[PDB]
Amino acid sequence: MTEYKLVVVGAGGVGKSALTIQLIQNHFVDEYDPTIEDSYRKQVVIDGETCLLDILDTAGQEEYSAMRDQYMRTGEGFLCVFAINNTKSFEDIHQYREQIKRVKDSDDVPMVLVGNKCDLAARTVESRQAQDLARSYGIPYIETSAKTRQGVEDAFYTLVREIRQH
Amino acid sequence: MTEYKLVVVGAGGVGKSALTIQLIQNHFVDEYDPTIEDSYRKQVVIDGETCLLDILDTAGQEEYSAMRDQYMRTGEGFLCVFAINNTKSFEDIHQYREQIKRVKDSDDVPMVLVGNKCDLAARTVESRQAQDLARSYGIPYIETSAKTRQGVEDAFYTLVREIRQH
Ligand SMILES: Nc1nc2c(ncn2[C@@H]2O[C@H](COP(=O)(O)OP(=O)(O)NP(=O)(O)O)[C@@H](O)[C@H]2O)c(=O)[nH]1
Ligand SMILES: Nc1nc2c(ncn2[C@@H]2O[C@H](COP(=O)(O)OP(=O)(O)NP(=O)(O)O)[C@@H](O)[C@H]2O)c(=O)[nH]1
Ligand SMILES: [Mg+2]
Ligand SMILES: [Mg+2]
Repeated sequence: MTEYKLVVVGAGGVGKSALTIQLIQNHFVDEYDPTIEDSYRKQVVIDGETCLLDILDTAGQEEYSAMRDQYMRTGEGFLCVFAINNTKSFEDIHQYREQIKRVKDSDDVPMVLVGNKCDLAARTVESRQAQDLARSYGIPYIETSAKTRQGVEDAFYTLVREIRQH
Repeated sequence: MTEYKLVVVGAGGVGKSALTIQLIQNHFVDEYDPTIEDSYRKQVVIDGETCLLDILDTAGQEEYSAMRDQYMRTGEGFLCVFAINNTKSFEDIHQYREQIKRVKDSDDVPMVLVGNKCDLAARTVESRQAQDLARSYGIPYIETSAKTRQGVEDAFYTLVREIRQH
């Protein structure tokens, strides 16, 4: 069957693991548990197509650095995740974007910009500024909450549809 | 606030009204009630943007004909709906597509192809053939059921994101 190799990237603590576990296992994890590298494989049906989601959940820390090159080369699409209450994670998106473009030798890679933790009232990144950034990259912007499950299937399925139209 | 002028088109009986009422009023209508023309206006928040959805629900019958030109000219994005158990509704998509391109003087209009009634086991249009058609148009393909609410928010919100990136 068709397999889609998705990679979730972004700064430490933005909720990359919580979004992936909400999608795969249907629950919100709320504890401190830094990722090294986890993969999840799940057979699903998306718009009637039977497929397998092979998802790589990555570390937010640069002990990795050029160690990111390997997984970026094999990833077909990327969720670029920041937290709406963390301005530094939003500014860090530019560095993941440029690294992915450089390892894949391409200016248009299937990618979705995801603003997570949208359940929080202490917002520091306005949706309008993230939407402007996404518009300049030519990619979709989706807001999510791994805590309420808002936007979670939407972010992953929009990324599968982006790979489909590449 | 930002307003998005969406138009739902497709052959008679494919579920254009049932998809729109599931989104606006949260229930599945199951009765015979042919549309002449209905509009629905709803303030919503999509990816943190406060906006108003102005949705026009149209007639599946050609007593309309060139009477479609007016609403197609004012629509910013279109959901093109067929039913997965009705082959003629699928083939009719080409005629709505070409009319919209002709009235808007454009080869790329914000549009989503929606295969509705995906809860039914008596399928006559394979997802793969609809996905191929959507790929040739350069637009997203989404399967929906107004009966279970699967895919309903996804189809309308993907169309708002398509207007956003035009
Ligand atoms: N309120 C709220 N908290 C969230 C959300 N997503 C994640 N969190 C919380 O934020 C913390 C970090 O989440 P985690 O998934 O571990 O982040 P990560 O990006 O995977 N971290 P790392 O890069 O080190 O692997 C946890 O306490 C988690 O519960 C969300 O949508 N809402
Ligand atoms: N099982 C199933 N039936 C559906 C679905 N959507 C619509 N229907 C049914 O199909 C019939 C027609 O739906 P309706 O919304 O009136 O279609 P329409 O496209 O709006 N017709 P018209 O163009 O004449 O205005 C109704 O009996 C409705 O309940 C669906 O997803 N699943
Ligand atoms: Mg993690
Ligand atoms: Mg109707």
